[PDB]
Amino acid sequence: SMKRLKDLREYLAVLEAHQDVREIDEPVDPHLEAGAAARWTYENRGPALMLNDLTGTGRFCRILAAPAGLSTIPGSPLARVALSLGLDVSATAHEIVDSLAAARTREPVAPVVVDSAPCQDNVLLGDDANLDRFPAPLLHEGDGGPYLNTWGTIIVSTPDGSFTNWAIARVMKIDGKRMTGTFIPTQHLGQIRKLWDNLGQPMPFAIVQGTEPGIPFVASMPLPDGIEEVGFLGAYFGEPLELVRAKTVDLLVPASAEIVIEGHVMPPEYVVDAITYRDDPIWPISVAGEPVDETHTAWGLVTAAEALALLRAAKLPVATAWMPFEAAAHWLIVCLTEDWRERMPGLSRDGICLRISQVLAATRIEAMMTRVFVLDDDVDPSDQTELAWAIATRVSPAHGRLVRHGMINPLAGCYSAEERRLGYGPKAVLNGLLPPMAERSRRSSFRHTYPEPVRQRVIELLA
Amino acid sequence: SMKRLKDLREYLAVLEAHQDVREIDEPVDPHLEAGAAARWTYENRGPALMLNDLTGTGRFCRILAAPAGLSTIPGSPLARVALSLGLDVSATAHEIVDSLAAARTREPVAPVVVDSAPCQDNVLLGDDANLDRFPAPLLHEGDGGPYLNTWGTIIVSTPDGSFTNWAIARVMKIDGKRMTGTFIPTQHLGQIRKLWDNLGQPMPFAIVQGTEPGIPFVASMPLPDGIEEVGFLGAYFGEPLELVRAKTVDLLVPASAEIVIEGHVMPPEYVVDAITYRDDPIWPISVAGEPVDETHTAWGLVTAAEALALLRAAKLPVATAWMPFEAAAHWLIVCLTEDWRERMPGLSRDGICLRISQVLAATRIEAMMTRVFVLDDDVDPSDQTELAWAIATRVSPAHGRLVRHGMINPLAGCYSAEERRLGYGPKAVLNGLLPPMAERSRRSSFRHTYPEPVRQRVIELLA
Amino acid sequence: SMKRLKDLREYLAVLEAHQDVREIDEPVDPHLEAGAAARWTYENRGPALMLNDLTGTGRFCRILAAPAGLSTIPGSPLARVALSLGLDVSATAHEIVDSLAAARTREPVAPVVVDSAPCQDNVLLGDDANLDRFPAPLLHEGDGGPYLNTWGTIIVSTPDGSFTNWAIARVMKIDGKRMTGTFIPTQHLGQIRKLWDNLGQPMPFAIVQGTEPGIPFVASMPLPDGIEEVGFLGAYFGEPLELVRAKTVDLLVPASAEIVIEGHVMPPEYVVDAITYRDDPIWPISVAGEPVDETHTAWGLVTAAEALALLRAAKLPVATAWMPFEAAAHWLIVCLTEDWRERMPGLSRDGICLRISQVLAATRIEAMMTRVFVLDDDVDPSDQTELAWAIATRVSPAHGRLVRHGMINPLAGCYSAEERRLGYGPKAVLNGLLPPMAERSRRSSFRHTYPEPVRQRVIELLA
Amino acid sequence: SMKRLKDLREYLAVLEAHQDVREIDEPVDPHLEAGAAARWTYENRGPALMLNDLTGTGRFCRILAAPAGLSTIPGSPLARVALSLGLDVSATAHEIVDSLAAARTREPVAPVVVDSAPCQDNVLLGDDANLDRFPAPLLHEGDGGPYLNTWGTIIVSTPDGSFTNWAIARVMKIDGKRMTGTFIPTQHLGQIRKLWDNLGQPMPFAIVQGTEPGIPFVASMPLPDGIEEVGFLGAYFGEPLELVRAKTVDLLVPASAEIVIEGHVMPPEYVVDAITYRDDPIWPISVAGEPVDETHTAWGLVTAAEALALLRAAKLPVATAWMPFEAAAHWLIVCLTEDWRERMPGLSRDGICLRISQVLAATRIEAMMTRVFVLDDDVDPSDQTELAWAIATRVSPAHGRLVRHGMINPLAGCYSAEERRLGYGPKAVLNGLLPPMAERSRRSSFRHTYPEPVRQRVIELLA
Ligand SMILES: Cc1cc2nc3c(=O)[nH]c(=O)nc-3n(C[C@H](O)[C@H](O)[C@H](O)COP(=O)(O)O)c2cc1C
Ligand SMILES: Cc1cc2nc3c(=O)[nH]c(=O)nc-3n(C[C@H](O)[C@H](O)[C@H](O)COP(=O)(O)O)c2cc1C
Ligand SMILES: Cc1cc2nc3c(=O)[nH]c(=O)nc-3n(C[C@H](O)[C@H](O)[C@H](O)COP(=O)(O)O)c2cc1C
Ligand SMILES: Cc1cc2nc3c(=O)[nH]c(=O)nc-3n(C[C@H](O)[C@H](O)[C@H](O)COP(=O)(O)O)c2cc1C
Ligand SMILES: [Mn+2]
Ligand SMILES: [Mn+2]
Ligand SMILES: [Mn+2]
Ligand SMILES: [Mn+2]
Repeated sequence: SMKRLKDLREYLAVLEAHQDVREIDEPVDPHLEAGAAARWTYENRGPALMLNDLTGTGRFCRILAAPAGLSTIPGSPLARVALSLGLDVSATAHEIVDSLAAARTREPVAPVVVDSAPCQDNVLLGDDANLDRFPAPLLHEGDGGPYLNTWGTIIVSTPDGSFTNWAIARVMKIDGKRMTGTFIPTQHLGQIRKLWDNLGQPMPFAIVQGTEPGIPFVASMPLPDGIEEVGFLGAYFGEPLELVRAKTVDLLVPASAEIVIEGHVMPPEYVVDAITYRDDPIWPISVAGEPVDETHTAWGLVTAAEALALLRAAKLPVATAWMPFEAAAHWLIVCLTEDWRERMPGLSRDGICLRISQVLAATRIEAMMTRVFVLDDDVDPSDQTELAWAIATRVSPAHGRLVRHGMINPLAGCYSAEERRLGYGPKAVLNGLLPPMAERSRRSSFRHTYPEPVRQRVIELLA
Repeated sequence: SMKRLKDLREYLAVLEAHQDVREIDEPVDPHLEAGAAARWTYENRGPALMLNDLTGTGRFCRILAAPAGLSTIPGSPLARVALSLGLDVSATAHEIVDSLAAARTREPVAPVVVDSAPCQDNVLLGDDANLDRFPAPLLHEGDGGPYLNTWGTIIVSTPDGSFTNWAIARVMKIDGKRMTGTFIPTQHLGQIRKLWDNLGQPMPFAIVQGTEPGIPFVASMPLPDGIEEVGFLGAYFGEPLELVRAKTVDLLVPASAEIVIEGHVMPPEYVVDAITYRDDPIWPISVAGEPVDETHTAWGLVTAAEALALLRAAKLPVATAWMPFEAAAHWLIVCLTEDWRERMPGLSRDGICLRISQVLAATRIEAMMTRVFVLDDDVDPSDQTELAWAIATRVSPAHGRLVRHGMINPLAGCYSAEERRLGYGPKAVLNGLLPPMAERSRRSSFRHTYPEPVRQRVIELLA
Repeated sequence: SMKRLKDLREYLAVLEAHQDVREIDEPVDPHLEAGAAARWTYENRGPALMLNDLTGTGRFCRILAAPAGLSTIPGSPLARVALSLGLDVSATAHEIVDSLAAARTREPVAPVVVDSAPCQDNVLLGDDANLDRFPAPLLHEGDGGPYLNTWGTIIVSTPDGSFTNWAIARVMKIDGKRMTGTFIPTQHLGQIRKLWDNLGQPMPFAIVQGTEPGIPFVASMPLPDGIEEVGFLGAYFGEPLELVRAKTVDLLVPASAEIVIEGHVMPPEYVVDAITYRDDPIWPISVAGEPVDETHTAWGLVTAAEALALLRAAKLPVATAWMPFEAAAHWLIVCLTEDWRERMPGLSRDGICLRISQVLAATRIEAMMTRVFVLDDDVDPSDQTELAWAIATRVSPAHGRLVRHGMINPLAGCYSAEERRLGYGPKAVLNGLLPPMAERSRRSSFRHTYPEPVRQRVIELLA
Repeated sequence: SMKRLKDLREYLAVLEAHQDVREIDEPVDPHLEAGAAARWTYENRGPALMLNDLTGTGRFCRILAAPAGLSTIPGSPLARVALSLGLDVSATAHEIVDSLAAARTREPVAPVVVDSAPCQDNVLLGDDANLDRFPAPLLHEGDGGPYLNTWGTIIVSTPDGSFTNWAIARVMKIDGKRMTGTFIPTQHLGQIRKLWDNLGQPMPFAIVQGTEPGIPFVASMPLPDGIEEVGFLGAYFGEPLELVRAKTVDLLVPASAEIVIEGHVMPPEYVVDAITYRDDPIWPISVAGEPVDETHTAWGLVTAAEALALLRAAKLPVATAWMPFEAAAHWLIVCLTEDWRERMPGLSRDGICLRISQVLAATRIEAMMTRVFVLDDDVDPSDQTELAWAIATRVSPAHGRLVRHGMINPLAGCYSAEERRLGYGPKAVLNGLLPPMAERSRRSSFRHTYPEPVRQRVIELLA
């Protein structure tokens, strides 16, 4: 019973119905103002913004800010994430990660190729395919230049055409025909590029902006080597994604795109050969920084869903997994089922944390996990207060800590300059599991400490 | 320029003007319902409750629930704390702890004795002084009996009459004439009681309920041995507190009280000799449990103010100190001034954390501090999200941790059964200080990453 | 200027000249007595033993116990190791590991094939090739059966015949024609065996006993994948090793052997097809246990030499490396040169320990290192007392510890049952490096604290 | 059945009978040579030295070097300690500490005052009482001046004359009439001196050299406040010590002394008022530095005996305690009895280490213990090799460590400059206890792994 939104226009019409998108008709400068407007929106939990008029390009190309920021919908802060993933506006943190992890146990669904798509209604080729026709937002004061890709998907195939990877990575503008980005060897973009460099040939690419809202979530997901994002998207929604042939390169791109940038990566510079776009195009942006933005609501969230799927595939009794937004995607919380001891009869609390550390260490997400807290499932790790309370009251100030040293996230802040320079530092697994305890010995709150007739009577007097 | 509220009636009239107190006219049972109503209020950030009609005693004695819970006043969650301490309704976490710590550098102000007070308008003596005339609330399902004192102040003097201690401690009802409580040797009540036991004489006492709202905050404050709470209250408000002579014991009690219970502690049982009360008495309660209640807003908060004063008296450059409510008064956050290196030229980051640990370890609050995080003052430790972000991004997963073993808080949850039974366990000091860094290299947010004209322009478009 | 001993007879004639081998003419039972005689010898630093008469087989096959135990030679406890490696009887711990590590920088020297060898003077084929003709020592009370290989070398080749591995592993007797051993996947024997199992063919093998004394040291050495022990032995001694063709299998074996057991490993059982031996054969044994035996003098020592070579190949300024015998080959000591800061200008003490941990973690010896201590080279890590003094006085009781979790040595004792069962546990790197300090501020001894004329004068009065 | 040696002449006659003292008749310079001769002796395990002829004072006053260094007596390295404490020349480490700890459970024995003593055969008063008559040894190149007291005992009484403390502390010569030393407030000399400073009066003192050999051991012992060393010595030997009245001060001094220096400590300088000595006086020295000297054989050893007595007084099942000489008196080893679980039924291994840490932390020796290792009593902590093997194989590389921060030993080397400057740093308790295990699963050696008839048979063949 999924409610898949098929393009960005549908996504925006749903947000508009819930009063969660605002149109700005006054001119906004892509030089710092658009980025500042996005930050204000994330930090104040404002509606997503449609910037209808940008200095330099006017009303030609709109900008969507905070596409998956925290929502204004009352009682539903995850509504943009939930709607993007075809779920109810009020889907909980656990329902979201559980729906993604459930799709990892399903067979991939091959996409379908359509003859035409709105993303090719306007086609710019040759000298007309120039990025100077579109906004070039300078998102933060100290950036090296305009970041053209922050929320769009980069599409590349291996030379044999047997495998296609979709990924979100930052791409900076050099000039009207050229862009650049960093190609990390631990990422699938970098791995695929090394195959094109070995054959001494430019790698064809496509960057798509403003696709259906579910695509950037799966493009940020650290799926295993050899699992295509498009097949996973298909298994997740229970139907094939519709793709259209790119105009100047042998690649298939989402037919739901607002804009398609096509070209080749030279031996690392992206060279633009064609730009295609649908009428009145919308270019979404994501302005990374402190909590809470799409680094947290999309990347950290889909990473938690992948961790949940990997831990369950190792037969661990994991109720849920979550990357708390307030910890800026530095932490993973792993919650065990109440009956984990019945399910894993041979391990102590320390033993199951050792096992979790061993399983996570064998995966491609292990370097991101600066800290993993292992807790009981009477804690909602998406509830900031309950999570902080559980860590303070259940994790020993000294013991129950398992430290591993190895590869680290170079963007994580909790490392010394020497650890960053070596790319070698500590990652911890912290044990916050309790011994077997009665509910009333580990809780003291309205829901957990009073009989149902007493709570009912209080609710009738006060609610 | 203090705005001291002189009794509970004034406090309640101020909360009523800000729509932060609600009257419940339907009957409420002191058997679990009153406690459940208090928990619902804390956990939902509801108005303080005036329970006007209690099963068993009717409308005789009202109950005030959540006297200093988080406020409903828009943008002012600490308003009940701020008003209780004579400050503006919108006083910040830092203004509150700074006002308390500033009073620790001032000379005590002796109280004044008045001939009469509303708290003695009604006097019950002999067989009439029976607690069965007042509500006996069973605050939580598993409690040993009714907790008569949770927010009132216990008053005792040393045998020589040279020193008087005011403290909040829990007192349980045994029957109509007798109550009990635990007398901890590390607390001033217990220390004073041991002096009365050495002379083989019953210790006279008084318990006051519903005094002016500033008294329970100073009665929860862990002031040094030999500093009277009444003298500190006087220095804090800049004027003498008015006291009245108790009717059957040689003690002075706050003239602002709603109820006064007088008696002697026998060799530990409290025996009631007299009960005095003002017309239409109000008996406030505090229902301890998970965050956020007065364990956090009063006890942890005044403990943070005492830590701030002790650290500043040791000439440490401490900007602020705070006990985060979400960590259930298990954690202390110490924020250093931006120029701490200029103020302490001979210490590294590790060195200043060593010094903080050494100073705190010599004080009477050291056993409460399961964790102390040392951070820079660009972090507001009362902001849940910014605090969690600073810890995740600035505290190493492995290093910068100073562990001390010793006396522990027996109520803290993060200890093993063996550590609790021995009263011996770990307490940590964690270093989250940064090396010297430019604002734009340690922050990425609206306020810190954009020029003032860009922010102004965004505020005019969106706010 | 090597002094290579070409067979076991030469090795024994050299030990006899230094009164470091004793002949036992009384009968000794291979059932526990031979093993007990070996343990007494290791633990009392006795001469190596030649057991001339064994219960069951008489004077047919002699047994050599403690072949490389600590020596009785005055002032030369490492003499058996030094002589085995072609060095002077008085070669120091550092000269030994440095000579082995220097050979890792040299090109391999291919062996030479000889037409005949003393190891084939007697040939047993078919039903005559029966292990019941030779001693079957039960080395420890609780062993599963007789350990036939403890100091001999197992020789196997890959199916293509392109690579030959020589290794010491324990082999237990089942009966007269069959033996067994554990084939670990991290070891080259196990890796080569998996290639024979994939082709569905029995793996040919040879076990050689009593070769020239340098071979078991290189057969215990954890050389990288693809480096043949025979080529390394050749580079080490500066000349080709002489090999002879095995009688029933297509393998080349050391011509210096006392006994050659040939056969095939079935899908894990070793099946004996031929036994060849020189007149009056000697079967050496190694009886593993507490310090000090060949587990320590050979395996831990050659592992320290390989660590020294790997650290120097990563351009680290390592003066020496050593596995202290008293720590039962659980610890590695890494000593940095006095001018390491001049050689590595960009790292602090913590930084260089991080780098050492990172380099060691990428090697095949990392799981053996339960602890690595990083020290200055004013400490001789082969001097028990000076080493214990340096650790106690230079390693912080709390900080300077880098913990990594991963694969562990299943035979190491410092792990819990859960860590052993998972094969996952902690390994530490401890920083004992000093800040820049004058000799007289870090030492207080005869050699370091008195002027040369004062020491000379004292030596003339006392020595 | 004690064999108490009543003076230094008897001690030296016993060492001479065991060929453990050597006379040097050639002249030796007290400027560095005597100290260098002492260091050579400790480090080479040489006989104690009698320096019969010193440059500057000739044959007047002899010097005894290495009075309690490791002995040359075959198989009896602790013989100087054992003889000093009235025990058999072959008394083990455990017999020594057990004999000292047993005396802590006995009532003190008051001394007896004798009318005359050999230490007053020669009396120097007034201007004749000049230290320039005796050697002034410069013990190490960088010392501030000559150390006149290194092995003698400082005697002081409280102003009321109710308590007398005997202690070894270093005393440096200023000139012929004046000396100086540091008066630490945690030591009994410093505490007693503060009482004399409060009354504004010079503290009378006496320094005795060359007393009976048991006195410097008890003078180095950190006995509790209010326990006199003389009473303990009396309880230890089972008889009263004989004291003689000092000539110019109201103090009692050992009648067995070689030299007595009397005077007053001025407001810290020692001023000499009288020197008394027996014919042909001997002035013993102790030259502190690296292991092994009297810092280790006396101070660390008697500290281990006091720890054993304190742990047993807290009803802990401690088999033995020892301060390993190789760890330079930085470490304490605590060995529990094999049946400790039967004796302490309610604690886990971690629990008993917590308890040991808690008990030790309440004592006056806690700051000296940089590390405490808790082990089973199948380990002899005085056996260097077995101790290193037990720590390497039984202490986890990561867990089982209890860190406490507090007062530290300013002379300990394992602290940073900031920890030393603050006098605040880490002290650890490490858990090396095993779970219940069969002897053959935790040992592998001659004594533990072979049946008694097999060992007997091997001993008859080899010993
Ligand atoms: C807003 C946003 C921006 C991102 N930017 C980057 C980036 O510049 N580089 C990068 O390596 N990963 C970035 N990621 C994370 C990757 O998309 C993620 O690691 C993904 O799994 C990569 O695809 P792959 O698993 O096929 O290699 C970003 C994610 C989000 C949501
Ligand atoms: C709601 C509330 C209840 C409290 N209950 C107790 C209690 O039962 N026992 C206790 O020792 N401290 C309790 N405290 C903390 C003490 O009031 C606090 O330690 C105070 O400083 C004690 O007074 P003293 O410093 O004069 O010893 C409570 C505090 C609050 C705010
Ligand atoms: C006395 C002795 C016995 C040994 N027994 C074993 C054994 O049974 N199994 C094992 O894996 N390694 C054992 N080793 C260690 C291996 O020989 C060593 O890991 C060697 O490097 C293996 O050869 P490879 O590096 O070619 O895999 C022993 C070493 C010595 C000196
Ligand atoms: C060779 C030697 C020299 C010593 N020198 C000193 C010293 O200079 N200062 C000191 O405080 N303790 C020194 N000690 C240790 C003290 O004697 C020891 O702490 C003793 O218990 C002090 O006496 P008290 O317990 O009565 O205070 C020395 C011990 C020995 C054996
Ligand atoms: Mn991918
Ligand atoms: Mn008080
Ligand atoms: Mn090999
Ligand atoms: Mn004393």
